[PDB]
Amino acid sequence: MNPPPPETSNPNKPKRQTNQLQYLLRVVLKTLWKHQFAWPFQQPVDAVKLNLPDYYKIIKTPMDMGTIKKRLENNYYWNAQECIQDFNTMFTNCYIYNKPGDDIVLMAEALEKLFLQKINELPT
Ligand SMILES: CCOc1cc(C2CCN(C)CC2)ccc1Nc1ncc2c(n1)N(Cc1ccccc1)[C@H](CC)C(=O)N2C
Repeated sequence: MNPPPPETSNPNKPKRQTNQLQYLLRVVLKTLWKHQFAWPFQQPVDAVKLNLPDYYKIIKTPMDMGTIKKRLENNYYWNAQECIQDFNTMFTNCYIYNKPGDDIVLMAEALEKLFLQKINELPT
């Protein structure tokens, strides 16, 4: 079975607007979402649909950009680092489940490089 998706909304968590969190949604998530390599990463891995019975045996910390978009837009994150960590988890999950030089790995690497170019310009 798939697990439930990660938590994305908690009314009890405190909420703040920051330049960094706005940039992570309006620039970083927007840019990666619209990339031609984004489609595998726009939603949780559906291991039932894809017939990957080992995916959630290997990947115990699932993450994806659909979840990251929800966390940003629901003010789930207090620290920009929480969001950056989730992007890193998503890329590393792909590197863990797959093998060096696989097509999906190259796609994740290209998205990670663009992520890093955008995080480079994270405002003060
Ligand atoms: C066979 C159909 O595959 C997909 C279709 C859609 C569509 C994309 C367009 N949207 C509008 C609707 C969902 C989204 C995602 C997938 N596939 C998919 N998602 C995530 C990953 C992924 N594949 N693969 C590639 C793979 C698939 C099958 C067997 C071996 C490796 C790997 C393993 C799950 C991966 O790491 N990711 C994140």
